[PDB]
Amino acid sequence: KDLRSPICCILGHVDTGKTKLLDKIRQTNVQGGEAGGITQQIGATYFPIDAIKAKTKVMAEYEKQTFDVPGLLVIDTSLCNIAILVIDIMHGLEQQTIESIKLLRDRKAPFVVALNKIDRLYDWKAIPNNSFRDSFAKQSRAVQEEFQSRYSKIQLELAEQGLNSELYFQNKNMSKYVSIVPTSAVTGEGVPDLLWLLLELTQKRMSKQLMYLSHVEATILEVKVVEGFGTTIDVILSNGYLREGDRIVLCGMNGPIVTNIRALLTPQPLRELRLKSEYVHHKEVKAALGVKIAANDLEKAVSGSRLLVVGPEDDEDELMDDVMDDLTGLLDSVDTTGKGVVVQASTLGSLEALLDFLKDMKIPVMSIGLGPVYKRDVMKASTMLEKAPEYAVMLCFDVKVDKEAEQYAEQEGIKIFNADVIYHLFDSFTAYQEKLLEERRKDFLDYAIFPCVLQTLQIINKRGPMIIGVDVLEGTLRVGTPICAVKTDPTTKERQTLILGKVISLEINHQPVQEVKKGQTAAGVAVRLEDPSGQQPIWGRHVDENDTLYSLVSRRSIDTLKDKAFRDQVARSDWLLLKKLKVVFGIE
Repeated sequence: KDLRSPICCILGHVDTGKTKLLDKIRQTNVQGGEAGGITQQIGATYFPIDAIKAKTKVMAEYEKQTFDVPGLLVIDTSLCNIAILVIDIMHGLEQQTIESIKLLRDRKAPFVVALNKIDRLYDWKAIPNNSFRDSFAKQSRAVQEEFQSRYSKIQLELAEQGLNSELYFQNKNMSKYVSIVPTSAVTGEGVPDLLWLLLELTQKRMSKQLMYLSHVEATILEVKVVEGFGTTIDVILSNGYLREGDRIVLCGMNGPIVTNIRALLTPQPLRELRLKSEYVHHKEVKAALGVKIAANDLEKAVSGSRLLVVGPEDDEDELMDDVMDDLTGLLDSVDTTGKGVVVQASTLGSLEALLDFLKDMKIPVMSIGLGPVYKRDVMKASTMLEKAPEYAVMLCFDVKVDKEAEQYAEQEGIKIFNADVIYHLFDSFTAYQEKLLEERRKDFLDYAIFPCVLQTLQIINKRGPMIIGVDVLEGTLRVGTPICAVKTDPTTKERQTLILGKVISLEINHQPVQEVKKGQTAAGVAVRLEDPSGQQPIWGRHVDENDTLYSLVSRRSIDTLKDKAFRDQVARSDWLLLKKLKVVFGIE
């Protein structure tokens, strides 16, 4: 079959040696020879299949060699056919590695582990650019022992993340279990193994996805101003052809963009000057490669967008909506019932990450946007100055705030969070959010109410103190929880809350307990109530066995649960139950 080059994406923190590794992978030098024609493309490194043959020849000692693809495309960092996750063998799994994993697990992206820094093993004797198994067999038992120890431990850490993993040459299910390749960015050892392994995971196992199509599949990786071309887009082309003159369609920061390709540019191999970039122009390019596109009207292009070519039979305005679906999807996250915070980002990826980060922090999003922040955008935020000032906030990632807009912001006191790095923004905002919750909380007697719904099985003591036997229908019942009924006053047709009091104590089979959840018991729970402020409703007269009871929850009580010390212990079911109780209590 006719296949294009597999696209590989490499992830890791700088500290793992990730960038050193990539640079080692690129170099021309190998054992007795040179790897020829490795080219820097736009936002990617291209390895022609012959360069790959040269870099993996040493692998002929351990494996059958086949070459069914034209080459291999690597992106530094699902458009990726395969991801390479670099882990430091001397550190093991760290927090960021855990995050990259969940990310890959969520997106169903296949990946391999590069177990980097084996040169740091004590007494390691390097053979430059060798295969792993060859150098390894030449090492002392001490070196071998240290490797086994640190490797076996990382294997267990990966198992903790729900990943079954194995050294690649011992992997009995390469399509399921994660293959581990030991490497060294310093010596080049294991690089032949990694490249070999990437072919073995793509050529046949993913050939269907590598089948060269005529239909254009392209993705904008970066939006960049270039001397002489104005604003260009760096794209990865994964299927089809791009040609000068092609009418392209992409997502912009103010709706779809239609234009025509003016130039198709790749780096000039040998530049006369170090600060004057220039490019080879091409009439056409074939998947798969990284290529820069020049064209009018790209000034508002957004990184992360798909790029489509309007064909003969294709409708233009139809394809314009198609490319807006990715953002449209992200719009589904915004608050429909009123408003929350304003979010602005540089790319579709960074926006999705911010939304997701705000989602699990349970912070509502009023509005979303891409690119530079203007007066208009901060003016959207000013509509929260009256309602909830806690959300008179903008969360910006990697975007310029206009001078006018910045000046308006402190004129009206709107908080602007902005960062070039995702984590600093994430942390600095979580920092500010953690200040606000400490300030506000000291206003009511009980901080954080957990949600529950209760069915009264029997009244145990009518009053002084009211003690009720119940069945926990939903959620979790706790000591300190204020319990109530909700009943409609016939005279006014108004729904009223009838507070019975706060749980002093809980007993199951006459043995005390600190909390009871749905399913814990089937014997009933005796609930001892402390009187409330003002008159306790009278059993029979005001409240009886046919009334469903609820944790009394409030806007305030809900915000409190969004503190770090509660957020982790609130099951998903309890958040869902809280949403229902809002309707019971009339909380917007």
